[PDB]
Amino acid sequence: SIPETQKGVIFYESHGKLEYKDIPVPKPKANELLINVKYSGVCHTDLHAWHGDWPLPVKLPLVGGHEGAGVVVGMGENVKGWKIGDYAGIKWLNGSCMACEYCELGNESNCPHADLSGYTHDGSFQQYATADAVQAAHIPQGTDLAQVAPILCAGITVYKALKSANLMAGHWVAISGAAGGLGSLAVQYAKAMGYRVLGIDGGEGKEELFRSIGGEVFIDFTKEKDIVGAVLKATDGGAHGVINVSVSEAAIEASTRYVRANGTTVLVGMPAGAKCCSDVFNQVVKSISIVGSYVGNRADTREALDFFARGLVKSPIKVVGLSTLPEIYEKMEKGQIVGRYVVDTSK
Amino acid sequence: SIPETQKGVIFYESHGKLEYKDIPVPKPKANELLINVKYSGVCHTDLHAWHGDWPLPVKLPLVGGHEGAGVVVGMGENVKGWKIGDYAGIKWLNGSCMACEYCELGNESNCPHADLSGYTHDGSFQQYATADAVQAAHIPQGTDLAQVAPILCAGITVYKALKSANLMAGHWVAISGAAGGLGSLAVQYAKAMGYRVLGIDGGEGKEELFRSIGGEVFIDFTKEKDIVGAVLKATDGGAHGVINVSVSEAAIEASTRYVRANGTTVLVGMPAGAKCCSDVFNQVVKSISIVGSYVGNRADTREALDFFARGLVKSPIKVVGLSTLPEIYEKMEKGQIVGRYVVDTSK
Amino acid sequence: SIPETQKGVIFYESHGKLEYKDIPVPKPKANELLINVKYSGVCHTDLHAWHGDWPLPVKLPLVGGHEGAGVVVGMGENVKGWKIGDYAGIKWLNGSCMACEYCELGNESNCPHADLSGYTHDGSFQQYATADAVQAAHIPQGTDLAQVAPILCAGITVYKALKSANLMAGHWVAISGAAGGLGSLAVQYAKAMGYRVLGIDGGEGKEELFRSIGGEVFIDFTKEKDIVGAVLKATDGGAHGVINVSVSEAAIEASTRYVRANGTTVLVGMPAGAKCCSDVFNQVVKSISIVGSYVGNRADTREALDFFARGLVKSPIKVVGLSTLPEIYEKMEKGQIVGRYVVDTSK
Amino acid sequence: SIPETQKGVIFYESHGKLEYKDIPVPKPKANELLINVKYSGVCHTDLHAWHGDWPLPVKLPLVGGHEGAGVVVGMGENVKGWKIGDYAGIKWLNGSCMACEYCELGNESNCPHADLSGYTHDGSFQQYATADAVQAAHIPQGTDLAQVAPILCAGITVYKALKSANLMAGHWVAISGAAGGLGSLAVQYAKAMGYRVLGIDGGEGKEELFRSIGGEVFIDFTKEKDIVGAVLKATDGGAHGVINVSVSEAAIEASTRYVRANGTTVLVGMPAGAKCCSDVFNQVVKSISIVGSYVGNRADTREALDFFARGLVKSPIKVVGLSTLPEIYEKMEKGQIVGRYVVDTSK
Ligand SMILES: [Zn+2]
Ligand SMILES: [Zn+2]
Ligand SMILES: [Zn+2]
Ligand SMILES: [Zn+2]
Ligand SMILES: [Zn+2]
Ligand SMILES: [Zn+2]
Repeated sequence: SIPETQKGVIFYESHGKLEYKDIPVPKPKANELLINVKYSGVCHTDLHAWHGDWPLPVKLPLVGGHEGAGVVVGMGENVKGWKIGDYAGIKWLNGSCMACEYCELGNESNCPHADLSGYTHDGSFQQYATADAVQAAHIPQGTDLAQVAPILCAGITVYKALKSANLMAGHWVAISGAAGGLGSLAVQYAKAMGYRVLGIDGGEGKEELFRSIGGEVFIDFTKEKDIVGAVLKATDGGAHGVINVSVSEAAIEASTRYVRANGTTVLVGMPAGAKCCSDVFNQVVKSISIVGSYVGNRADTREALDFFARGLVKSPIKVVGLSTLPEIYEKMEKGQIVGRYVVDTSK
Repeated sequence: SIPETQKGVIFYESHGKLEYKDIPVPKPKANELLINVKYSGVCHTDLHAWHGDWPLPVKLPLVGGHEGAGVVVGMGENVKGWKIGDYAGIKWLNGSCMACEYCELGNESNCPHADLSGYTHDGSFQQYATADAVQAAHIPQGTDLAQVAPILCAGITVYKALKSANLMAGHWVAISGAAGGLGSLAVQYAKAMGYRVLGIDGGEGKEELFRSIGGEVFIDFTKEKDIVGAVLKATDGGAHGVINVSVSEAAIEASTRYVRANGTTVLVGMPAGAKCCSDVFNQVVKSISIVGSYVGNRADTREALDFFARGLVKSPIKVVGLSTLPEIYEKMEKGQIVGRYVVDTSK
Repeated sequence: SIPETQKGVIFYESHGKLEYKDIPVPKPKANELLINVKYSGVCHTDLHAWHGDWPLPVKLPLVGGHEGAGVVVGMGENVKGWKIGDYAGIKWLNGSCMACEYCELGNESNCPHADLSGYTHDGSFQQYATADAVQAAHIPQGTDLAQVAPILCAGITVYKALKSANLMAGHWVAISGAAGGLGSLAVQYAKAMGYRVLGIDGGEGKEELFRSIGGEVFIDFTKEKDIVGAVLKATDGGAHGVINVSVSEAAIEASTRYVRANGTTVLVGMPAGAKCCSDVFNQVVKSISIVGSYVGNRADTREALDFFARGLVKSPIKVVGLSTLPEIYEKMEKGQIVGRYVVDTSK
Repeated sequence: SIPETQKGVIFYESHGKLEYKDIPVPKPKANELLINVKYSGVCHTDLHAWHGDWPLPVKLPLVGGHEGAGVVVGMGENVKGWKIGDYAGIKWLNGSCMACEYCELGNESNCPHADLSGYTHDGSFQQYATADAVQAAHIPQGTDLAQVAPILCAGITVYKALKSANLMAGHWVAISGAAGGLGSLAVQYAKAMGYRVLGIDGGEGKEELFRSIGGEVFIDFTKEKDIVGAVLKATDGGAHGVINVSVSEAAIEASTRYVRANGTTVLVGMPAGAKCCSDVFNQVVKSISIVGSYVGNRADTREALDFFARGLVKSPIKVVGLSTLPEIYEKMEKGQIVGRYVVDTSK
């Protein structure tokens, strides 16, 4: 049943030729589950790990991927509440040390010794992948594993970002880039949380897509010359919360300007080198808070997946084979491929 | 009893010669109290009201001052819970429209129609001053009105700033400029709130004054070349909260680095023209929050004054007459003022 | 325009014959608005003000009523933020000091000197009624004043009760009596706040009504012998929050039993003489919290009325004349009334 | 060297003769540490496990004890974050599956398969004991293990109870039985958290011990006939929070009566069979919250032990050998035990 040989995309040298070759199957540890990855999502963090732009050293050779869904085919001799046949989801944090204030408090991502999938630990761009049982996401049975793969990163991130914004039901939330990949999920989650969504995006068929994902007010920045004034007129003042999915510095400056007094601006994107240069006087007088948000925790994962199971959050995805992931990586480096890409590891 | 003539410092033109001449005494309105200011504090905000640097227009001619304590000598025909002989304190916010969204949630400072003392309303650099009965602070009886004058602005500000850091008892709080005017009150309030104080100031007799105000760890920035390392070694892996009383850009830039993961940095000073240009990657990964803090509300006033009454907060002040304020303003513009200054309106 | 004679229901003696006679019109004070009540809601609290069951003494002769909507026809010489022609709503709290320790934190309903409508102050079972301008609710223009009258008490109460349960979006909330007058509004508000509603009521056409207002699971207590088991099975162990709109002791006991561990049970009804005798062991081991909720504050009023304006909360109610209120009171004392009753002060 | 034989107090039958005989030494599992218990605290929960009064079944034969401190002499092949020679503390909750609703949110005490020390798992009333490495408390090096043993249960309980009252620094906290074993630690922790302590205990030399622990006001219930009036006069009203360390019903009733409006009453004691029969009208009108608190989590343990290390919490204890525990149990059943008892496992 469990084979000795599998196949996956592995890069031996940083910024080398990503190769799809036969690799040895991993053996699970005492606290690890062996998961047969069925579908894996492709993210820009994968391109980052391939280049080596982030400060942490990358274990080489390594198979990338940090959003993979599959079936628990193997289990360690210490795993507690898992069974063979259960749906498991590999996330960015592939485990950490359960003995420090950070982890004990729930922020196990800020653990000094944290394992990351597709960076420090072999990821989900293969057929069989191992994962820490405690950090593995419990995907409900009867769910399409191709549609839940995109929510294993984007979904949890946007959900935790709204929780960090600290809004009440009936409050206005401005989402920059609301008709994009991370923006659409944000709009849906905010609508399911009881917030009034205001979307600022510009393009063809973007307004329609926003209104078809439960959109309230859409600001087209291509047809609007002043975005701050528009947001301040549509929300009887500023928006109580502003989720910044746009990495542009100009966008974040406008975000600090069109936020409501005593409001929160949440930063999600991480373009290494960017600076949120804003007027301190404005923030101090209007008592504005700028919060940075990273990956979500175990509880956040559970809650976001529950919304997906209820059927309030959806992601239109395009499924391709694992044998074509090299060319997908090249198009991702060229910045041309559009849409959430999910890779079938079977073919 | 209530005279018809009084004396105060009034400036007819912006940036003109401050004069000490006899002016008509104010008559109370329906919801206003007539207070006989006994002692008034001099702040750097008065120099700003004199120059016209801030954006709001100033009412001329006007008597400045926003921190004044005295006895209620007269009240209007609507004042509800005040009596003749009670001690009252005039603050920055001298009233607001109690009918809107902000004035109802407690943030009555963000009210569209707010009256500010020494800017839009006649202040307390006068013997008799009027104030809204709802925004006036209730100072307990038997208190020195000369020692409670400095706590009517600095005190409330630092207290709300330490309440905006979301800290728990036993947590580390770093205060930049801990041996200054605002920094000292901050240290005392944080010690009375159950926080471990770490002070970063440099000078002669500053370490001693910090250890004398219940200080726990002091970093001399004049004898230390790396402040971030020092803080991350003393406050274990960073300070849970950082109160920035220093207006220097370099200071706030270093503040965002010696903060613990998931911590908050509070901005109190407002040097119009300054910018907190920091790395976005760091804030998003460590999940740091930058919050701006302004003047406190009525509840905050009541709590801070209660600490002062218990006797856990003290301010060494120097008393001078009101006939000499015209020259104190010039020393304040030259930037030669060092300690807190309180003015006696009697002489 | 403002007449000298009006008509209203007044009772000279406690438990006397309610009469509909011509009474002098009230003259506004300095901080009070003169509202021409157009529609007024009848509550069970009016029967209590008529009997004298509650502990506070009633001002006689008095015109009852605490939920009335109308137009501002006159205002005092201190009112700030109101205009002639604006829609105003009289609530239970109709006066405060607004300068104490409970009036400065928002809990102005616990103020030592609080004025209550229909108890200590003349209420809204009158054509012209006066009210404090700071506590009066701002009803948006273009709204049916007959449908917003029931939401000026029931609505705010249920909303604050759902905000006191400390629930998150996607959490389970059990409402006892979900097909009643205070239960239906609760279901609607909880659905608009993002909570999953579970209703426990028994009768004919109640399950259907629950499915029309937006309820998820319905437990018929007449067809179910074990309600605790049913709730623990419909949810994944119990309901995160339980709103008790039923005044029965048995119901509140079963409520403490079918709550999730670390959950909150909110008490809204007040049958003087009732008791929640529950096992202390259970509450201490499962860390359950029993919170009591009273009338809402000004912020809560605004938020609840905003939901009503968006159109997510509705109340099926009729409109009987004020000349027939003397008989509605008798039907209310007999306990034979169905639905929410609204009285037209014009007829 | 780890021996093969040890000595401990084991009871084969429920309510049988506790014996001190040589028993086999436990072998650690994959995620468990082998601790050489040096000092162990005796609680009333041990007498409960001996009688079988609580509902859960006990694992016989069993060695009781839930508060034991010692050195890690052996660890499993999965333990991650511990070293040989580190000080470890065994608590009530040993270890549970970190995979459900209770573990992931921090409430790992409400887990379906939770292991309890001295009830379901062998406790610390022996020489060598095993414990889950994730639930074991990290005691700092250089600490007296005899003084930190009493703070491994009582301390954490009182700390979490004072954190469940939602109190601010400068607020009043009433502790019933402030001069007892669980009351003294409560007073000390509340003084270190910045709260004003009001103690209600009656006896000889109790007022002095309270004023020496850090208590502000003391109410002698033996010399006072009305306790509610006294607590309402000493706290300008009522206490913002009330920690009930007394198990009597009269005390808890008077507790709901002398709490401030919008305050919280925390229940810590668990006399199976008691009831807080209380008036519901009062709780609903004053918006009072009755919260139940159980054992603390990993984060709470860390924080409480940090206070003990700073030196702000102290417990006067009496050390006795383990060969005499068979008689201490009988004194505890007679209810004549005075002070906190700590047993030396060496003798
Ligand atoms: Zn990703
Ligand atoms: Zn760790
Ligand atoms: Zn100032
Ligand atoms: Zn306002
Ligand atoms: Zn009512
Ligand atoms: Zn114990």
